[PDB]
Amino acid sequence: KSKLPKPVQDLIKMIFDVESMKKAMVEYEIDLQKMPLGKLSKRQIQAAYSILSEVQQAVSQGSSDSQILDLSNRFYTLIPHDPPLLNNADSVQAKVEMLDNLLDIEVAYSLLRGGSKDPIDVNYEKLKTDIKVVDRDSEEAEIIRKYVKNTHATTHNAYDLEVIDIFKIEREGECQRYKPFKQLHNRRLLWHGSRTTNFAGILSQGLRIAPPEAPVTGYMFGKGIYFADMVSKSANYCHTSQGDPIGLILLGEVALGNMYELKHASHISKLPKGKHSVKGLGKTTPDPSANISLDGVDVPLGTGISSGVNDTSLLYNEYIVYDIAQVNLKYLLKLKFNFK
Ligand SMILES: NC(=O)c1cc(F)cc2c1C(=O)N(C1CCN(C3CCC(F)(F)CC3)CC1)C2
Repeated sequence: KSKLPKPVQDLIKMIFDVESMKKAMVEYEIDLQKMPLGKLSKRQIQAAYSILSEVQQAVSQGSSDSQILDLSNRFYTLIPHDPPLLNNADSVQAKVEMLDNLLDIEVAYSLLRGGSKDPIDVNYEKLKTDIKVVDRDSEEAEIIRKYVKNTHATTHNAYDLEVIDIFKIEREGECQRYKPFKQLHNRRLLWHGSRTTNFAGILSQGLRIAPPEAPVTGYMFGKGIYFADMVSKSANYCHTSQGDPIGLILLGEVALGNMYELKHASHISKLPKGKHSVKGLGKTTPDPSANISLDGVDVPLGTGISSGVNDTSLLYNEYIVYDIAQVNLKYLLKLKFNFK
Protein backbone atom coordinates (compact mmCIF):
# COMPACT_ATOMS: atom_id res chain seq x y z
CA LYS A 1 0.00 0.00 0.00
CA SER A 2 0.82 3.72 -0.10
CA LYS A 3 2.31 6.01 2.57
CA LEU A 4 0.80 9.13 0.97
CA PRO A 5 -2.41 10.78 2.26
CA LYS A 6 -5.55 9.70 0.40
CA PRO A 7 -5.99 13.14 -1.27
CA VAL A 8 -2.43 12.95 -2.67
CA GLN A 9 -3.08 9.38 -3.90
CA ASP A 10 -6.33 10.37 -5.62
CA LEU A 11 -4.38 13.18 -7.26
CA ILE A 12 -1.74 10.77 -8.65
CA LYS A 13 -4.51 8.42 -9.89
CA MET A 14 -6.12 11.38 -11.67
CA ILE A 15 -2.89 12.75 -13.14
CA PHE A 16 -1.65 9.39 -14.45
CA ASP A 17 -5.01 8.00 -15.61
CA VAL A 18 -4.19 6.17 -18.87
CA GLU A 19 -7.87 5.88 -19.81
CA SER A 20 -8.33 9.67 -19.96
CA MET A 21 -5.13 10.04 -21.99
CA LYS A 22 -6.76 7.70 -24.55
CA LYS A 23 -10.12 9.46 -24.22
CA ALA A 24 -8.79 12.90 -25.21
CA MET A 25 -7.06 11.40 -28.25
CA VAL A 26 -10.41 9.98 -29.35
CA GLU A 27 -11.89 13.44 -28.67
CA TYR A 28 -9.26 14.85 -31.05
CA GLU A 29 -10.20 12.09 -33.53
CA ILE A 30 -6.70 10.57 -33.55
CA ASP A 31 -6.74 7.12 -35.13
CA LEU A 32 -5.74 5.10 -32.06
CA GLN A 33 -5.23 2.10 -34.36
CA LYS A 34 -2.66 3.96 -36.49
CA MET A 35 -1.29 5.81 -33.46
CA PRO A 36 -1.84 4.65 -29.88
CA LEU A 37 -0.47 6.30 -26.71
CA GLY A 38 2.76 4.31 -26.98
CA LYS A 39 3.61 5.68 -30.43
CA LEU A 40 3.59 9.42 -29.61
CA SER A 41 7.02 11.13 -29.70
CA LYS A 42 8.54 14.60 -29.08
CA ARG A 43 10.12 14.56 -32.56
CA GLN A 44 6.77 13.71 -34.20
CA ILE A 45 4.88 16.52 -32.42
CA GLN A 46 7.82 18.88 -33.10
CA ALA A 47 7.64 18.40 -36.87
CA ALA A 48 3.84 18.75 -36.74
CA TYR A 49 4.33 22.23 -35.26
CA SER A 50 6.65 22.98 -38.18
CA ILE A 51 4.06 21.84 -40.74
CA LEU A 52 1.56 24.13 -39.01
CA SER A 53 3.95 27.08 -39.27
CA GLU A 54 4.33 26.27 -42.98
CA VAL A 55 0.55 26.31 -43.40
CA GLN A 56 0.45 29.80 -41.84
CA GLN A 57 3.39 30.97 -44.00
CA ALA A 58 1.53 29.78 -47.09
CA VAL A 59 -1.84 31.30 -46.05
CA SER A 60 -0.23 34.72 -45.47
CA GLN A 61 1.69 34.47 -48.75
CA GLY A 62 -1.59 33.22 -50.31
CA SER A 63 -0.42 29.96 -51.87
CA SER A 64 -2.24 27.78 -54.43
CA ASP A 65 -4.98 25.26 -53.51
CA SER A 66 -2.67 22.27 -54.15
CA GLN A 67 0.16 23.68 -52.01
CA ILE A 68 -2.30 24.01 -49.12
CA LEU A 69 -3.64 20.54 -50.00
CA ASP A 70 -0.16 19.00 -49.92
CA LEU A 71 0.52 20.48 -46.45
CA SER A 72 -2.72 19.16 -44.95
CA ASN A 73 -1.89 15.69 -46.30
CA ARG A 74 1.56 15.91 -44.68
CA PHE A 75 -0.01 16.92 -41.37
CA TYR A 76 -2.63 14.13 -41.33
CA THR A 77 0.09 11.62 -42.28
CA LEU A 78 2.23 12.72 -39.35
CA ILE A 79 -0.84 12.72 -37.03
CA PRO A 80 -3.39 10.11 -38.29
CA HIS A 81 -7.07 10.96 -37.78
CA ASP A 82 -10.20 8.81 -38.02
CA PRO A 83 -11.18 16.06 -41.76
CA PRO A 84 -10.83 19.91 -41.85
CA LEU A 85 -8.56 21.41 -44.51
CA LEU A 86 -5.96 23.70 -42.92
CA ASN A 87 -6.37 26.90 -44.95
CA ASN A 88 -7.16 29.56 -42.33
CA ALA A 89 -5.66 30.62 -38.97
CA ASP A 90 -8.61 29.30 -36.92
CA SER A 91 -8.17 25.67 -38.08
CA VAL A 92 -4.40 25.99 -37.63
CA GLN A 93 -4.82 27.25 -34.05
CA ALA A 94 -7.27 24.41 -33.33
CA LYS A 95 -4.44 22.04 -34.24
CA VAL A 96 -1.82 23.88 -32.14
CA GLU A 97 -4.10 23.46 -29.09
CA MET A 98 -4.29 19.74 -29.80
CA LEU A 99 -0.51 19.37 -30.17
CA ASP A 100 0.09 21.32 -26.95
CA ASN A 101 -2.14 18.82 -25.15
CA LEU A 102 -0.58 15.78 -26.88
CA LEU A 103 2.89 17.10 -26.01
CA ASP A 104 1.93 16.90 -22.31
CA ILE A 105 0.14 13.57 -22.79
CA GLU A 106 3.38 12.14 -24.23
CA VAL A 107 5.40 13.44 -21.25
CA ALA A 108 2.93 11.78 -18.84
CA TYR A 109 3.13 8.43 -20.66
CA SER A 110 6.94 8.46 -21.01
CA LEU A 111 7.07 8.78 -17.22
CA LEU A 112 5.09 5.59 -16.56
CA ARG A 113 7.16 3.59 -19.08
CA GLY A 114 10.42 4.76 -17.46
CA GLY A 115 11.64 3.55 -14.05
CA SER A 116 11.74 0.00 -12.69
CA LYS A 117 5.92 -0.04 -2.84
CA ASP A 118 2.57 0.94 -4.41
CA PRO A 119 2.70 2.14 -8.06
CA ILE A 120 1.10 5.35 -6.72
CA ASP A 121 4.21 6.16 -4.64
CA VAL A 122 6.61 5.26 -7.45
CA ASN A 123 4.64 7.59 -9.75
CA TYR A 124 4.62 10.41 -7.19
CA GLU A 125 8.43 10.31 -7.19
CA LYS A 126 8.69 10.54 -11.00
CA LEU A 127 7.09 13.96 -10.65
CA LYS A 128 10.07 15.25 -8.61
CA THR A 129 7.45 17.35 -6.77
CA ASP A 130 6.72 17.69 -3.07
CA ILE A 131 2.97 17.51 -2.54
CA LYS A 132 1.51 18.23 0.90
CA VAL A 133 -2.14 18.64 1.92
CA VAL A 134 -3.28 22.07 3.07
CA ASP A 135 -5.83 21.64 5.90
CA ARG A 136 -9.43 22.77 5.30
CA ASP A 137 -9.35 25.06 8.37
CA SER A 138 -5.90 26.63 7.81
CA GLU A 139 -5.12 30.30 7.04
CA GLU A 140 -3.94 29.36 3.54
CA ALA A 141 -7.29 27.64 2.89
CA GLU A 142 -9.35 30.61 4.13
CA ILE A 143 -7.51 33.00 1.78
CA ILE A 144 -7.48 30.57 -1.18
CA ARG A 145 -11.25 29.86 -0.82
CA LYS A 146 -11.91 33.61 -0.65
CA TYR A 147 -9.74 34.15 -3.75
CA VAL A 148 -11.99 31.56 -5.46
CA LYS A 149 -15.35 32.99 -4.25
CA ASN A 150 -14.46 36.65 -4.91
CA THR A 151 -12.70 36.40 -8.30
CA HIS A 152 -15.49 34.34 -9.93
CA ALA A 153 -16.75 36.30 -12.95
CA THR A 154 -20.42 37.18 -13.56
CA THR A 155 -20.31 36.22 -17.25
CA HIS A 156 -18.99 32.77 -16.25
CA ASN A 157 -22.33 31.78 -14.74
CA ALA A 158 -22.78 28.33 -16.34
CA TYR A 159 -21.25 26.68 -13.26
CA ASP A 160 -20.55 27.11 -9.55
CA LEU A 161 -17.09 26.46 -8.15
CA GLU A 162 -16.18 24.33 -5.11
CA VAL A 163 -12.67 23.72 -3.69
CA ILE A 164 -12.28 20.01 -2.78
CA ASP A 165 -8.53 19.81 -2.10
CA ILE A 166 -5.68 22.30 -1.76
CA PHE A 167 -2.07 21.16 -2.05
CA LYS A 168 1.22 22.85 -1.16
CA ILE A 169 3.59 22.05 -4.04
CA GLU A 170 7.37 22.44 -4.40
CA ARG A 171 8.91 21.44 -7.74
CA GLU A 172 12.50 20.20 -7.58
CA GLY A 173 14.96 22.86 -8.79
CA GLU A 174 12.30 25.58 -9.15
CA CYS A 175 13.30 27.57 -6.07
CA GLN A 176 17.00 27.75 -7.00
CA ARG A 177 15.79 28.76 -10.49
CA TYR A 178 13.34 31.39 -9.16
CA LYS A 179 15.53 33.07 -6.47
CA PRO A 180 17.24 35.67 -8.71
CA PHE A 181 13.87 36.91 -10.01
CA LYS A 182 12.66 37.90 -6.54
CA GLN A 183 14.87 41.03 -6.99
CA LEU A 184 12.15 42.49 -9.22
CA HIS A 185 9.20 42.88 -6.87
CA ASN A 186 5.56 43.13 -7.87
CA ARG A 187 5.31 39.44 -6.99
CA ARG A 188 1.68 38.24 -7.11
CA LEU A 189 -0.20 34.99 -6.56
CA LEU A 190 -1.99 34.12 -9.81
CA TRP A 191 -4.16 31.50 -11.50
CA HIS A 192 -3.20 29.09 -14.23
CA GLY A 193 -5.81 26.64 -15.47
CA SER A 194 -4.99 23.66 -17.69
CA ARG A 195 -6.36 20.26 -18.75
CA THR A 196 -6.04 17.45 -16.18
CA THR A 197 -4.18 15.40 -18.81
CA ASN A 198 -1.50 18.12 -18.79
CA PHE A 199 -0.68 18.08 -15.08
CA ALA A 200 1.86 15.26 -15.07
CA GLY A 201 3.89 17.29 -17.57
CA ILE A 202 3.30 20.54 -15.68
CA LEU A 203 4.70 19.14 -12.43
CA SER A 204 7.64 17.30 -14.02
CA GLN A 205 8.79 20.27 -16.06
CA GLY A 206 6.92 23.30 -14.74
CA LEU A 207 5.04 25.71 -16.97
CA ARG A 208 6.90 25.97 -20.28
CA ILE A 209 6.68 28.51 -23.09
CA ALA A 210 5.58 27.50 -26.61
CA PRO A 211 8.37 25.93 -28.71
CA PRO A 212 10.05 28.05 -31.46
CA GLU A 213 8.78 25.47 -34.00
CA ALA A 214 5.16 26.42 -33.24
CA PRO A 215 3.27 29.06 -35.33
CA VAL A 216 3.40 32.62 -33.96
CA THR A 217 -0.19 33.89 -34.27
CA GLY A 218 -3.15 32.97 -32.05
CA TYR A 219 -1.16 34.36 -29.11
CA MET A 220 -2.59 37.67 -27.93
CA PHE A 221 0.62 38.63 -26.13
CA GLY A 222 3.25 36.43 -27.85
CA LYS A 223 4.82 33.17 -26.68
CA GLY A 224 4.86 33.44 -22.87
CA ILE A 225 3.30 31.93 -19.73
CA TYR A 226 -0.25 33.23 -19.22
CA PHE A 227 -2.00 33.93 -15.90
CA ALA A 228 -5.28 35.34 -14.58
CA ASP A 229 -6.43 37.19 -11.46
CA MET A 230 -10.00 35.95 -11.95
CA VAL A 231 -10.32 32.26 -11.00
CA SER A 232 -13.01 31.44 -13.61
CA LYS A 233 -11.06 32.85 -16.60
CA SER A 234 -8.37 30.27 -15.78
CA ALA A 235 -11.00 27.65 -14.90
CA ASN A 236 -12.24 27.78 -18.49
CA TYR A 237 -8.94 26.18 -19.62
CA CYS A 238 -9.78 23.14 -17.49
CA HIS A 239 -12.16 22.18 -20.32
CA THR A 240 -14.51 20.36 -17.98
CA SER A 241 -18.05 19.33 -18.90
CA GLN A 242 -20.78 16.97 -17.61
CA GLY A 243 -18.63 13.79 -17.74
CA ASP A 244 -15.82 15.63 -15.93
CA PRO A 245 -16.96 17.85 -13.05
CA ILE A 246 -13.48 17.63 -11.50
CA GLY A 247 -10.77 20.03 -12.68
CA LEU A 248 -7.29 21.08 -11.57
CA ILE A 249 -5.76 24.55 -11.21
CA LEU A 250 -2.51 26.20 -10.08
CA LEU A 251 -1.78 29.17 -7.91
CA GLY A 252 1.67 30.41 -8.89
CA GLU A 253 3.97 33.10 -7.56
CA VAL A 254 4.83 35.31 -10.51
CA ALA A 255 7.60 37.91 -10.27
CA LEU A 256 6.07 40.47 -12.63
CA GLY A 257 8.55 43.31 -12.08
CA ASN A 258 7.59 46.41 -14.04
CA MET A 259 4.48 45.49 -16.06
CA TYR A 260 4.11 46.54 -19.71
CA GLU A 261 0.37 47.25 -19.58
CA LEU A 262 -1.64 46.77 -22.79
CA LYS A 263 -5.25 46.73 -24.09
CA HIS A 264 -4.70 45.20 -27.55
CA ALA A 265 -2.89 42.22 -28.98
CA SER A 266 0.81 42.70 -29.64
CA HIS A 267 3.54 40.32 -30.77
CA ILE A 268 6.10 40.75 -28.03
CA SER A 269 9.38 40.22 -29.87
CA LYS A 270 11.15 42.06 -27.04
CA LEU A 271 10.04 43.60 -23.74
CA PRO A 272 10.85 47.35 -23.52
CA LYS A 273 13.80 48.37 -21.30
CA GLY A 274 12.93 48.04 -17.61
CA LYS A 275 9.79 46.02 -18.30
CA HIS A 276 9.64 42.40 -17.04
CA SER A 277 6.12 41.21 -17.76
CA VAL A 278 2.97 42.13 -19.70
CA LYS A 279 -0.45 42.79 -18.18
CA GLY A 280 -3.52 42.76 -20.45
CA LEU A 281 -6.19 45.09 -19.05
CA GLY A 282 -9.76 43.82 -18.72
CA LYS A 283 -13.08 45.64 -18.37
CA THR A 284 -13.44 43.84 -15.03
CA THR A 285 -10.79 43.80 -12.33
CA PRO A 286 -10.48 42.57 -8.74
CA ASP A 287 -11.02 45.46 -6.32
CA PRO A 288 -7.62 47.23 -6.03
CA SER A 289 -8.47 48.16 -2.42
CA ALA A 290 -9.04 44.59 -1.17
CA ASN A 291 -5.53 43.24 -1.99
CA ILE A 292 -4.11 40.85 0.64
CA SER A 293 -0.59 39.66 1.49
CA LEU A 294 0.39 36.04 2.03
CA ASP A 295 4.03 35.27 2.82
CA GLY A 296 5.33 38.48 1.22
CA VAL A 297 3.27 37.74 -1.90
CA ASP A 298 0.45 40.01 -3.05
CA VAL A 299 -2.93 38.23 -3.50
CA PRO A 300 -5.45 40.18 -5.70
CA LEU A 301 -8.50 38.47 -4.12
CA GLY A 302 -10.93 41.43 -4.27
CA THR A 303 -14.41 40.99 -5.77
CA GLY A 304 -14.29 41.76 -9.49
CA ILE A 305 -15.49 45.34 -9.93
CA SER A 306 -15.89 47.37 -13.10
CA SER A 307 -12.54 48.91 -14.02
CA GLY A 308 -12.95 52.15 -15.95
CA VAL A 309 -10.92 50.69 -18.82
CA ASN A 310 -12.78 51.19 -22.09
CA ASP A 311 -11.93 50.17 -25.69
CA THR A 312 -10.05 46.96 -24.82
CA SER A 313 -10.09 43.45 -26.34
CA LEU A 314 -10.30 41.78 -22.88
CA LEU A 315 -13.15 41.43 -20.38
CA TYR A 316 -10.79 40.24 -17.65
CA ASN A 317 -7.13 40.82 -16.91
CA GLU A 318 -4.22 38.54 -17.72
CA TYR A 319 -0.49 38.39 -16.99
CA ILE A 320 2.32 37.04 -19.12
CA VAL A 321 5.97 36.40 -18.31
CA TYR A 322 8.62 35.40 -20.86
CA ASP A 323 11.21 33.62 -18.71
CA ILE A 324 10.04 30.27 -17.27
CA ALA A 325 12.17 31.03 -14.18
CA GLN A 326 9.85 33.93 -13.26
CA VAL A 327 7.22 31.44 -12.05
CA ASN A 328 7.15 29.70 -8.68
CA LEU A 329 4.30 27.19 -8.38
CA LYS A 330 2.86 27.21 -4.87
CA TYR A 331 -0.58 25.63 -4.74
CA LEU A 332 -2.54 23.03 -6.68
CA LEU A 333 -6.33 23.05 -6.29
CA LYS A 334 -8.87 20.36 -7.04
CA LEU A 335 -12.19 21.91 -8.01
CA LYS A 336 -15.68 20.55 -8.55
CA PHE A 337 -17.48 22.40 -11.31
CA ASN A 338 -21.11 22.26 -10.27
CA PHE A 339 -23.01 22.73 -13.52
CA LYS A 340 -26.46 24.04 -14.37
N1 LIG B 1 -3.66 29.18 -18.39
C1 LIG B 1 -4.48 30.13 -17.97
O1 LIG B 1 -5.10 30.02 -16.91
C2 LIG B 1 -4.63 31.29 -18.76
C3 LIG B 1 -5.07 32.41 -18.06
C4 LIG B 1 -5.27 33.61 -18.72
F1 LIG B 1 -5.67 34.63 -18.10
C5 LIG B 1 -5.02 33.68 -20.08
C6 LIG B 1 -4.60 32.59 -20.73
C7 LIG B 1 -4.41 31.40 -20.10
C8 LIG B 1 -3.98 30.53 -21.03
O2 LIG B 1 -3.64 29.37 -20.81
N2 LIG B 1 -3.85 31.09 -22.23
C9 LIG B 1 -3.37 30.41 -23.46
C10 LIG B 1 -4.55 29.78 -24.24
C11 LIG B 1 -4.09 29.28 -25.60
N3 LIG B 1 -3.50 30.41 -26.34
C12 LIG B 1 -3.28 30.22 -27.78
C13 LIG B 1 -4.52 29.68 -28.52
C14 LIG B 1 -4.28 29.78 -30.03
C15 LIG B 1 -2.98 29.05 -30.42
F2 LIG B 1 -2.69 29.34 -31.65
F3 LIG B 1 -3.18 27.68 -30.21
C16 LIG B 1 -1.77 29.52 -29.59
C17 LIG B 1 -2.06 29.35 -28.11
C18 LIG B 1 -2.26 30.83 -25.68
C19 LIG B 1 -2.55 31.40 -24.31
C20 LIG B 1 -4.31 32.47 -22.08
